[PDB]
Amino acid sequence: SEWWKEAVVYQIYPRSFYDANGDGFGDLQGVIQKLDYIKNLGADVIWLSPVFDSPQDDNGYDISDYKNMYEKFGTNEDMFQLIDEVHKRGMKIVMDLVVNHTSDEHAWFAESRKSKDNPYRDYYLWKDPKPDGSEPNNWGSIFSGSAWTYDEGTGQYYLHYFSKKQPDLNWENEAVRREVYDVMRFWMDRGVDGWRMDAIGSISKYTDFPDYETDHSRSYIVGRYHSNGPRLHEFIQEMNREVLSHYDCMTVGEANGSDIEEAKKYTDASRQELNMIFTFEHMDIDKEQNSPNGKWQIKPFDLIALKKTMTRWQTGLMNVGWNTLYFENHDQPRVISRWGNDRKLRKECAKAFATVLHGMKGTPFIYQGEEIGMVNSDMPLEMYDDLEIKNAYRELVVENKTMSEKEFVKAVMIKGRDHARTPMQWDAGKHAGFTAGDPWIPVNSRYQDINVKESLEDQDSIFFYYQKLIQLRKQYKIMIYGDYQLLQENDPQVFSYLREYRGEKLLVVVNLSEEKALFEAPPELIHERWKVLISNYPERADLKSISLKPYEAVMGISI
Ligand SMILES: [Ca+2]
Repeated sequence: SEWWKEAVVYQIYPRSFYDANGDGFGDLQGVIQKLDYIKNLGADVIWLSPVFDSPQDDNGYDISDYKNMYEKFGTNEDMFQLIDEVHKRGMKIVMDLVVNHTSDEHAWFAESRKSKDNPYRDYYLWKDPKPDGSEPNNWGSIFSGSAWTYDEGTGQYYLHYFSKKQPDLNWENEAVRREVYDVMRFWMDRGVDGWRMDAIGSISKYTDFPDYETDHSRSYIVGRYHSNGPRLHEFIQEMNREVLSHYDCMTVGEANGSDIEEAKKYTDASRQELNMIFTFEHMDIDKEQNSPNGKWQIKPFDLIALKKTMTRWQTGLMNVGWNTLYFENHDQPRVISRWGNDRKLRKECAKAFATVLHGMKGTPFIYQGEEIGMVNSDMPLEMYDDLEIKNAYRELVVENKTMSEKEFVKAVMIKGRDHARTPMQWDAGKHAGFTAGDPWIPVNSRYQDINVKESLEDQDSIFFYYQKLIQLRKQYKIMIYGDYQLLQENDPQVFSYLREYRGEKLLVVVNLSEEKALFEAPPELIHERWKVLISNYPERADLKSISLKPYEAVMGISI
């Protein structure tokens, strides 16, 4: 019944969504002007990536003021208008709560770093060097190198799981927890309907700061201590009591480090923590388990791995907790370029991934441009902006030489976060109609073929297929509330599953390959009668045997 169970969320990356004022940078009035597009697609919740003041070292995820906008986005007045405009359309708005860390340019850190007696000293995590001057331990940053940076003025290191310009907050300090709760109330009292909680898995530290054990492949290590800390769930339960229980809200945690048991801790309603989380396990199927090259040590797409991972999540949260459903966000490449065909079969592939995802139990998330089949960019490496890439090149290619330049370029072309961050493609005109000026990063060179304007003129578009999926969700309660059973589990091409609710069945059959495949219903389903709800090819309704063309996707309901 809860609105968030029945929602479809559209994720905006606002610097890349619409530039209303011509500076090349997407803005809050831009978002306003495109709200009717999102409403017409059908999404009823928007998640806005962070627009708070920030020096932009990590494109807004390094916050220097939680109570004001970054000037290129607009002012608080424009934010308040956006909240009001969202509400007027019967929609909800979720903001990005970034409270594992702040910018080093936040007033709190500028103060903390001055002296050991500063009142903000213990807002962050400061530790003495080892006796040889080296770092307190061997922990690494997610953006390469050490998780510790030295401050000459006070003789201590500070912790940062992310960039050196993202010092981690000290959640052991009650003053810090109180500062966070007051930020949350400020915005929720002003109409924000919930939060996406950035790196929420990291807020509790192992306060002994133990070294990782090692066998020798790397100097700095990112591992189990970087998430799922001993006080994590205590802190989120306190957040619930102090803040979330006082509002009609939605929460989604970006649960780095999460496995299915951790997800039950976050999401079981009886624990009074969060409503849902993002996991990375389905996004992690195409990296090697633990290479020094991390995410950049790529493996080919393995459908059986995807099936097994997603099924573990569907079954684990079937009757407790709640799933998020996503393949794209501002941190992930375009799924059709990563794992499918983004050329002659692009429309069929995009619709196929959409069908697998939207037929599951949980809340779907559509990332800007996914609904039109946006693709990875062919831009050269020198055009990429992401500090993750810049830092990984220097560590992996230049310094440690654990990847060649050619290997690393290839990996970036597949997984770079910037594939998600090139401007939204509105039309075929200059800069895809994203700006009249010069965009902050180039528009994908394929935009004249892939844009909203052409999609709305094509009844076979990916857009209309997404719009139909979202309508179907609203019409067929089985899509929200049904259980889940994987079918024909061993097929290396076909992802097929069944939902059941109140005597109805929903069969989802998707060929996630470029070659022909065959689905045969299991014996218990062979005498069912079906109506086809949606297909990405022209179709019929004898779903007991389906000869599947490349990327063919079908969803049928029992009648
Ligand atoms: Ca602008």
